[PDB]
Amino acid sequence: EALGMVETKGLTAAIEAADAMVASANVMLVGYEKIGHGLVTVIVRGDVGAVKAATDAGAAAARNVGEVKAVHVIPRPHTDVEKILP
Amino acid sequence: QEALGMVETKGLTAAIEAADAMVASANVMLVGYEKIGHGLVTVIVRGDVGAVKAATDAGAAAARNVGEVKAVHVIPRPHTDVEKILPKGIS
Amino acid sequence: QQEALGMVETKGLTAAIEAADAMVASANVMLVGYEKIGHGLVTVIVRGDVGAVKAATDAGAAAARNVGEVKAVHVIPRPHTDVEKILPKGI
Amino acid sequence: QEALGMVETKGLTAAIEAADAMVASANVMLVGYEKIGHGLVTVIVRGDVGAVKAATDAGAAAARNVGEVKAVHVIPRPHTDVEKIL
Amino acid sequence: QEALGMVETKGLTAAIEAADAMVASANVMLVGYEKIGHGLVTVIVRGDVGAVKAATDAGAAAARNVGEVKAVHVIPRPHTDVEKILPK
Amino acid sequence: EALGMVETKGLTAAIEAADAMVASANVMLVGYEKIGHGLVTVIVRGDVGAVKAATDAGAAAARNVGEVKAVHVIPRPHTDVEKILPKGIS
Ligand SMILES: [K+]
Repeated sequence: EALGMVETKGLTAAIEAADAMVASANVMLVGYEKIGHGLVTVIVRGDVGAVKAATDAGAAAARNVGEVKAVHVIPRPHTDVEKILP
Repeated sequence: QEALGMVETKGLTAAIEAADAMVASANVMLVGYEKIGHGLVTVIVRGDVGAVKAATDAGAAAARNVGEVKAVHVIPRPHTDVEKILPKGIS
Repeated sequence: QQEALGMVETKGLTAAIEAADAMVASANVMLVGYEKIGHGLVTVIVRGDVGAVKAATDAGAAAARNVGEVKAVHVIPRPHTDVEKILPKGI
Repeated sequence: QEALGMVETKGLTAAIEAADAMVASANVMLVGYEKIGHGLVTVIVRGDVGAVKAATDAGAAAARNVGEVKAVHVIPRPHTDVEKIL
Repeated sequence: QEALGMVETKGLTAAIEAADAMVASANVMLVGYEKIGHGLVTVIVRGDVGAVKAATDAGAAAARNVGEVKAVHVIPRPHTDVEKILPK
Repeated sequence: EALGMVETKGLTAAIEAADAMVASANVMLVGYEKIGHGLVTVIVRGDVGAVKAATDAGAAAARNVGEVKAVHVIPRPHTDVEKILPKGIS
């Protein structure tokens, strides 16, 4: 499964990002992470294509509410990565 | 399936003012506050969409007289469960 | 005889402690507690009759300003039941 | 009852130096440290008004050679609600 | 000889990309991530010095295409207790 | 026992300081403390001579990785080191 991230400045934009992403059935919300400086990351998993479309939609929705700081898809995460994940 | 309303401010004082106006202005329940650093605080309420829209408008308007409002937003119908789309530890 | 919440928000803890002590000096106001949101921002919260809370928060802000930086000062008149209900969990 | 003294520094290293200088005289009690972010750390002591005045003078004097002093303050007669934030 | 490798970013997405690139590019183990606030995130790996050097270079390069890298560093370490210096 | 401190902007510089500190002298790592603004304080303990040598080395090493904000040695803490240290570091 692929990993998708949308990172915003502001939690309100992050929640909007999350809601837009989980709107399609084959995308799973992994969780939120806060790292300070107002930066909040929403993490999802699913088929690569679904995650690409999802993160694009999440960034698109979020940018109307607040600031998008990063948008990224990892099609094939290496397995150790699952330890830093929520 | 209940709507979510959010007001995000710089500073806690403006957030508490938002919260007070939000729950005073409509039939909404205060979900909680979240702090995300850089002095930013998000106030979250839930209820029927009409109440949440009215509450959030009220919250944003009141807060601006107290501090800086950074974001204002309503999600009328969350796709996932309301407890699912929210960050842990808020309620 | 309607209750109010009064807030003084400072950058720096010493100024907040000074605000709290100055506010509770009048036998008419109760200290609810302090809240931290990071970035050096500290909010001191009191409750009591509205008039008392206005005078208290004025006095608290004035005292705090001689010690450090005040970022916000605000009074919220509140409903009879559940006056502290809008407050963040942990104060 | 007892006086309250505070030395607030930018940096933990300076607060610890402040703390060590304050507890050097025997009738001064270290209440503790508080962190509020932005690098700000407050050292809080208690004792007789005079001991606390001399203690906070000394703590600030020591701290300022290590980092920046942001606040130095004595409350000779704290109202007894204040013991809640401490 | 054992070594600790670190990539420190402003932003989490860049850190996750660094972590993934590091364990993909060399024979290193992900120890974990640390947050210190202010948006600063440190990803830490472990392995032999050569591998860690390759991993952190690759991790830093990948992270820079996603967000901001603040520091990249390799610490060669003693035989025993290599992780002892790490935060809890 | 003496206390040594190196305070940096960034965790990477702090961990580098910690490594140089323990490698350069007979000092024990007490822990790390984060105080906001990206600031991290690394604290060690040992005899004054070791702590002095360690903190100098730690500061020098950290400066190659990031910015050092404070470097300080307390040869003789008045109260035992456990009393002046913040709760949660050790
Ligand atoms: K699009």
